[PDB]
Amino acid sequence: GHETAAQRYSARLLQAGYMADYLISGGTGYVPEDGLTAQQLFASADGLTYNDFLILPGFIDFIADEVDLTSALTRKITLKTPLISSPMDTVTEADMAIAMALMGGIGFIHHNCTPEFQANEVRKVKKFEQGFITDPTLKEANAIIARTDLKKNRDYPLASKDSQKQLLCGAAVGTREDDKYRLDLLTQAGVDVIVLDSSQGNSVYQIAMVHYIKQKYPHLQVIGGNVVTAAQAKNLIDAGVDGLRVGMGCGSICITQEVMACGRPQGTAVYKVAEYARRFGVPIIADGGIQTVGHVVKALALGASTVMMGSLLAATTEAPGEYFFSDGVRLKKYRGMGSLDAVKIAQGVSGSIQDKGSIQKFVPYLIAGIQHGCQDIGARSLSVLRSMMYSGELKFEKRTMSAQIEGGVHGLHSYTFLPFTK
Amino acid sequence: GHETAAQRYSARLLQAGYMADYLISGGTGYVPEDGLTAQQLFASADGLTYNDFLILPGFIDFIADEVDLTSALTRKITLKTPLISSPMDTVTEADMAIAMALMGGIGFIHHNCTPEFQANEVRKVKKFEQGFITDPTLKEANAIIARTDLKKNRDYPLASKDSQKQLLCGAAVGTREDDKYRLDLLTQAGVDVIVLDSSQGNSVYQIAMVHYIKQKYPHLQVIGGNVVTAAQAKNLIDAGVDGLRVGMGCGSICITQEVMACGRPQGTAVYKVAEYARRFGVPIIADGGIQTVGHVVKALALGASTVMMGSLLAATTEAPGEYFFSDGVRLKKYRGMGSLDAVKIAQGVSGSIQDKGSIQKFVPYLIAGIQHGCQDIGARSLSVLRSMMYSGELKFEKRTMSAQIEGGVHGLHSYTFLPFTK
Amino acid sequence: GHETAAQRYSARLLQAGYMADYLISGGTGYVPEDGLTAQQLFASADGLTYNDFLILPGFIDFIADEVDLTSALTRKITLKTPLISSPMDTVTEADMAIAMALMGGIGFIHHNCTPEFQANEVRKVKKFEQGFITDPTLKEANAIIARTDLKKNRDYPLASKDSQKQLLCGAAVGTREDDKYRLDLLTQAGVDVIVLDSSQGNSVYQIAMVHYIKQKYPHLQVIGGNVVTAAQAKNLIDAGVDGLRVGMGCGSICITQEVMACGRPQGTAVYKVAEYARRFGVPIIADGGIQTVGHVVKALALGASTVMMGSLLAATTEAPGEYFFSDGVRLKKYRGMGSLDAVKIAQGVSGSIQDKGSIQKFVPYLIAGIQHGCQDIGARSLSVLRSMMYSGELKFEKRTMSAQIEGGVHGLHSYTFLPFTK
Ligand SMILES: NC(=O)c1ccc[n+]([C@@H]2O[C@H](COP(=O)([O-])OP(=O)(O)OC[C@H]3O[C@@H](n4cnc5c(N)ncnc54)[C@H](O)[C@@H]3O)[C@@H](O)[C@H]2O)c1
Ligand SMILES: NC(=O)c1ccc[n+]([C@@H]2O[C@H](COP(=O)([O-])OP(=O)(O)OC[C@H]3O[C@@H](n4cnc5c(N)ncnc54)[C@H](O)[C@@H]3O)[C@@H](O)[C@H]2O)c1
Ligand SMILES: NC(=O)c1ccc[n+]([C@@H]2O[C@H](COP(=O)([O-])OP(=O)(O)OC[C@H]3O[C@@H](n4cnc5c(N)ncnc54)[C@H](O)[C@@H]3O)[C@@H](O)[C@H]2O)c1
Ligand SMILES: Nc1nc2c(ncn2[C@@H]2O[C@H](COP(=O)(O)OP(=O)(O)OP(=O)(O)O)[C@@H](O)[C@H]2O)c(=O)[nH]1
Ligand SMILES: Nc1nc2c(ncn2[C@@H]2O[C@H](COP(=O)(O)OP(=O)(O)OP(=O)(O)O)[C@@H](O)[C@H]2O)c(=O)[nH]1
Ligand SMILES: Nc1nc2c(ncn2[C@@H]2O[C@H](COP(=O)(O)OP(=O)(O)OP(=O)(O)O)[C@@H](O)[C@H]2O)c(=O)[nH]1
Ligand SMILES: Nc1nc2c(ncn2[C@@H]2O[C@H](COP(=O)(O)OP(=O)(O)OP(=O)(O)O)[C@@H](O)[C@H]2O)c(=O)[nH]1
Ligand SMILES: Nc1nc2c(ncn2[C@@H]2O[C@H](COP(=O)(O)OP(=O)(O)OP(=O)(O)O)[C@@H](O)[C@H]2O)c(=O)[nH]1
Ligand SMILES: Nc1nc2c(ncn2[C@@H]2O[C@H](COP(=O)(O)OP(=O)(O)OP(=O)(O)O)[C@@H](O)[C@H]2O)c(=O)[nH]1
Ligand SMILES: O=c1[nH]cnc2c1ncn2[C@@H]1O[C@H](COP(=O)(O)O)[C@@H](O)[C@H]1O
Ligand SMILES: O=c1[nH]cnc2c1ncn2[C@@H]1O[C@H](COP(=O)(O)O)[C@@H](O)[C@H]1O
Ligand SMILES: O=c1[nH]cnc2c1ncn2[C@@H]1O[C@H](COP(=O)(O)O)[C@@H](O)[C@H]1O
Repeated sequence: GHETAAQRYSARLLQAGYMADYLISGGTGYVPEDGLTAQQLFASADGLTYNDFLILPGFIDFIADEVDLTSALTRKITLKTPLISSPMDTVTEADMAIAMALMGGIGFIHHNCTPEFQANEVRKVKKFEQGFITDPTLKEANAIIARTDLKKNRDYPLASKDSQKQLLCGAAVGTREDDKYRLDLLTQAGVDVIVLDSSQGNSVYQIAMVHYIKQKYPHLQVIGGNVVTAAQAKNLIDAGVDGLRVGMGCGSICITQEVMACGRPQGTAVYKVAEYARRFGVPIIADGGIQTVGHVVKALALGASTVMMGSLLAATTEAPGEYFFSDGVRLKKYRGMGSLDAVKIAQGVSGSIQDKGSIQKFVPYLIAGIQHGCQDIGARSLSVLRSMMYSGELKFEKRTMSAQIEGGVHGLHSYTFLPFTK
Repeated sequence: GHETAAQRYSARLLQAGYMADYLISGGTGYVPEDGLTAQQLFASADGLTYNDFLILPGFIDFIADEVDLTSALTRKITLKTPLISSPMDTVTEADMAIAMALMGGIGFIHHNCTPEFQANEVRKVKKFEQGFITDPTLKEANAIIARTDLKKNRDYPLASKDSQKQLLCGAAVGTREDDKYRLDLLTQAGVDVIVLDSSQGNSVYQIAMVHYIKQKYPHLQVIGGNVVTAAQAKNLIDAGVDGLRVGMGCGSICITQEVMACGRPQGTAVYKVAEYARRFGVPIIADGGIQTVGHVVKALALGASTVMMGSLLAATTEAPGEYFFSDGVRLKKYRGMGSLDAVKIAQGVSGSIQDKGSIQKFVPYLIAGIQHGCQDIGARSLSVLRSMMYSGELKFEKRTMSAQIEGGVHGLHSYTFLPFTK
Repeated sequence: GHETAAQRYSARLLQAGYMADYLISGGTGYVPEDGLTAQQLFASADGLTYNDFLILPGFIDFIADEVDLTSALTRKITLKTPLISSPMDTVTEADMAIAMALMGGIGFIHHNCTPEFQANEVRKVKKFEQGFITDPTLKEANAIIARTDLKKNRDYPLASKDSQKQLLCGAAVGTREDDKYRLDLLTQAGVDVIVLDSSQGNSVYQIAMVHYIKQKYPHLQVIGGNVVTAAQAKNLIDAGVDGLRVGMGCGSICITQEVMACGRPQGTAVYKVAEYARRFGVPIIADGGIQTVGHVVKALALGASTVMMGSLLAATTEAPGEYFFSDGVRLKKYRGMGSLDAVKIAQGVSGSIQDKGSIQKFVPYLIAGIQHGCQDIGARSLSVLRSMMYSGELKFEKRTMSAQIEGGVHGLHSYTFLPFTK
């Protein structure tokens, strides 16, 4: 079980020079109560997003580099990094999925393509790094073996690998009858995990699909389609999903709230669905609305096990399509899967995003920002962070609008922002 | 009464393979409580508009195309679509009224014109589609009969018709003595329903008019002029109106709040007047402030039986007047009936709206968006939607300002929005 | 720090036969929230006594006999039992003080007597069990040594002893100038600890006395005379007391509330003064209003380190004075120190109490009742109990009057109560 700020502070005073105190409170230790708990924070029933609150700083007794980012993707899959690339056709094909797996996250390949194309993109990921090449003890390396996989293994210390030392790959499927043929090809191609990709996952079509998959492929991991209430999470956990995607109407390319009136503010949705799903041991993906490393840290602190990004990974070099320069700045398209670009009504807008270079120079920046966020909180790992949140030890503070203005840049005439140097 | 999400989910699990549970709860089923009810939502006494809240998603066991939109306009008139065109001189004359009646709603012809002109515009609507042409068993189709009316029937399966197979038409009148002569001509022209068109309907002039109409034309339907409180709704329901228009100071061309200090935020007004009016079996029109299909779904979920649009139908081809290209885009004028364009003080601003093409290519888009909004809620019809709201099954969530920013488009460089493809 | 119910339950499931769960919550474990915390309980600002609330049951993974009752009397004195006999002339002289010291608590000898008499009663306690009799390695047991003290050791394994193997004794003094000579005699007699014994301890007279004692006898332990607010506790902790007595106007012989309007309900007083005093490492004595072993457990759970009894120890055989049979039942007198039996106004009533036999057959009953109360809470010690209270793990429930009626004996015709059999 996790150690409280007072316990750590006492052990560190005790390692050094600088009875009734133990007998009185028995190692709980007086700390002045300040801020709110997640429970109090969300009792008000305002609709909070990530911008509406702050996390209060804690006690530091470690450096940032030693923060453990190990996360559950599902009941059975673990990642060394909490980051996931979204199953969108402007975000995740084999190159993005390979890159995310190498940096210790995972990518879900999109399904706005033919079944044979998606299965080939999955096979490209599973082929990229190899133990024994059986279709040309594994300790014999230092069927075929090649030193290039030892170089990959050296160069990428966090890489998400299966038992055969191949990269992990996810894929999307819908809830239509012809998705049964996709899933046959994807399970032949060696896919590790599935997302069912509904905008609203609490449906007979999705529940029938979850029961069909758990019957035909009982070793396959399945993640529930998008939910934002505990009542939706109940029926998918009772259908036997191994994880959930959380978020509806948030996400930068989205218009579903203004078209359909359904959705939820993403902070409350992540907190409420995670606080329900933990009772059954089910991990949460927080999906959409992630603009900054502070949104990743907030999503994780509210109980998300992993964070899924669309826009923040769009216009990296590994994202699908090509750059086009049109506005006098280097731009790549980013479309939304319910745009009419991707009666039928649009659920999303098709747009464009400025260039960010490679995933491999940008994900270690998100990792470093998550570690430094966890260090100022006093969390030695992400499991310790969620543990402190559920126990009340972690404190929160609501923001007014003037407070959010004050949390940005003020009356400078001009400024330059450089986020990271190397 | 309607069936609950747990009842529907249980029947669906029961149609298939996948005792104490029934004996304990009597089939109610456990659903984790999440969100607010309309009652809790409006207990806070903040002034909520449609932008200030969301509807939480439900349980889906049907496709969107089978959502029933049948609505009550008054105690005795039913429409197959909840949409009404507003009685403004830049919105509703015979062409708009014909188009709305044909797509399954109704139009109220404006009164900023002579009594003889308004009666001629009403007669143009009542003539457009005919059964027995008596002024050149009806199943004789397959005293004159024309096949063009059979074609009209074939092409418009939701047309709002009277017993004689003619389109429904509404008209406006004021509460002056000379409005008694208008109403003689309009009832000779065959008008089906009246609106009394006040800014503030709770007046002796209006109550005297409602009593005069119900005395002279006892078969005529009358809709009360604008109200925003239950105390105003009481005196008009007691005078014997068959419906109410709800909204004061909202509506895109309006300035009444800044000029007069009177009004109400339209969400609260629709909820509070509809909650009162249902006790007497009186339908509500939600009038003004409708910018999106999500505003229509929200207005209907709060208890409105029908929704009346000005701006959203302005600059369609059937809207009065001509296009004029002035700002480098095709524009039509949209004036507000208390603008000085239409001491005398302005209640509204005269302005301009961009072209949208025909009502007949734009109303099936609003219908499709209402159906998809009701599908994500779990409502098989609009009646079921309002039933779930009054019974607490439907849940709501308030939005902060950062939450409404998150419900729009985020840090895209640029975006294109196409609302519908066909 | 203490281990939580979820942590203990998980280790006990783990010792036996009957991953994402650890990665999600960091071992905190889901437990459904129920009841109130001490903080919430006292936020209401009602005046709660011990009868107004209950402690909610926890998780058991130990037997009662292994509950540790070790307690702090002051910053430097520890007792193996949390029970103290009150400094009243119908309760504590040498025989009661010897008996309490032998069963593992302590007695404070009363000051309603000459200084020489009080010093002789203190000397009688310090003489009773001896190590080296120097006024006729100590491992020499197996300058005089007697086997009777070895037998005393054998028979009383919880006796409160000093370094010289003598029983601990406390004494009372007032805050008058003539108490300076009294305290010189008590420190010659070998007293271990002092109580300053006031109705209202927050006075210049008591603060001047605390400063005088800490100057002249810097190794002597001093407990501050009675307080019921954090503002009173501040000035005595700042004067340098080593403990506080908490309670004003409670206590069975008391009338101070009806005479003076001052006091506090004893539950709130114990909670609020203990919550303040823990910030400085100062133990609390809960003083008066103890009628049942459940009052002792409640006082200790609210943050009291020890509990002081008057009435519950009155009319034991070791209590001062002689028995009488005036009402057919066997009785002793029990007087209150501000009664006029003990213009001047009474603060207390002089009365009578029924016989209970010896301290040595009645204190092991209070010990067994405290252990069984801590077992149902799931507290392995009193330190762990207070730790669970300050950390929110321990839950409370308020009682209505009908609830208190239901917590007693109901519609029986008659009943017999035997509290303990051996
Ligand atoms: N998370 C969001 O906020 C959000 C919102 C809108 C769209 N999207 C994305 O856009 C894409 C499309 O989402 P979607 O929800 O429109 O796809 P969808 O296929 O789940 O839903 C489209 C329609 O088809 C229906 N449907 C689904 N399976 C069916 C079946 N077997 N039989 C009959 N009807 C069936 C649905 O109920 C719905 O009316 C996905 O990539 C999704 O992630 C996401
Ligand atoms: N819903 C709104 O928020 C809103 C606000 C302002 C105007 N409007 C619209 O503008 C138009 C004008 O509305 P209006 O209310 O100003 O017109 P109105 O003629 O009803 O009211 C104008 C004034 O005349 C008075 N009046 C009405 N009947 C009278 C009678 N018989 N004898 C004496 N005085 C009488 C009214 O009390 C008011 O002082 C309408 O189309 C209306 O729908 C709407
Ligand atoms: N805890 C209670 O609820 C409570 C209430 C009343 C009495 N008592 C008990 O009864 C006994 C008497 O208590 P008490 O408070 O009346 O005794 P006390 O001597 O402390 O107070 C009596 C009066 O003398 C004053 N006084 C004290 N020291 C003084 C000094 N040096 N110079 C001048 N004035 C001084 C006090 O302020 C008060 O007015 C004690 O045993 C006490 O514990 C307890
Ligand atoms: N040789 C080989 N490599 C494979 C195959 N499938 C996957 N790989 C991967 O290909 C990667 C590249 O290895 P290299 O050492 O660069 O192979 P190479 O030098 O290009 O081999 P040549 O094609 O013979 O020139 C390794 O990480 C292998 O795991 C396969 O069928 N054959
Ligand atoms: N042939 C081959 N050997 C590998 C590969 N990955 C790891 N190994 C070897 O198998 C052993 C695995 O230990 P690690 O490399 O520490 O852990 P890992 O999880 O397998 O891989 P990394 O996450 O890349 O460190 C080492 O001897 C590796 O060199 C791979 O892709 N191909
Ligand atoms: N013929 C006729 N049609 C009417 C009259 N009043 C309304 N209508 C409508 O006119 C519509 C058009 O019918 P068409 O078949 O196009 O009539 P048409 O071919 O223009 O008739 P002609 O004028 O003889 O050329 C039908 O939907 C009728 O309901 C009327 O007095 N006479
Ligand atoms: N001459 C004529 N016959 C009609 C008209 N509308 C309906 N009918 C006929 O009268 C019957 C009505 O059929 P329906 O279409 O099912 O009922 P409806 O609601 O009036 O019309 P729809 O909206 O088209 O469904 C049918 O026998 C039609 O042929 C009309 O406008 N003109
Ligand atoms: N011998 C002795 N024992 C003392 C003295 N003060 C206290 N005691 C206690 O008295 C007890 C000794 O009891 P006994 O051995 O029976 O001595 P006694 O009570 O004097 O009985 P007799 O010797 O028979 O008169 C021990 O517990 C001592 O601690 C003292 O001055 N002398
Ligand atoms: N002569 C004498 N020896 C004692 C006395 N009390 C303890 N001792 C001795 O000193 C040691 C105390 O051991 P313990 O009995 O375990 O601990 P304690 O706190 O002193 O006393 P207990 O409560 O009996 O445990 C032992 O070696 C005893 O023999 C006493 O009262 N008189
Ligand atoms: O058309 C759409 N409408 C609504 N949400 C979408 C659509 N397409 C994708 N999404 C969601 O948007 C998320 C990306 O959000 P972003 O990272 O903030 O840009 C994805 O992971 C999907 O869950
Ligand atoms: O001059 C005016 N001032 C205030 N409200 C008006 C005026 N003229 C019309 N309205 C209202 O505005 C509604 C249209 O609102 P809109 O659809 O949001 O533009 C109409 O249906 C009337 O109820
Ligand atoms: O005369 C008095 N008036 C008020 N309180 C008293 C008086 N004498 C003693 N006390 C307090 O009463 C406590 C005993 O309470 P009891 O055990 O409930 O009877 C003592 O420990 C004192 O703190």
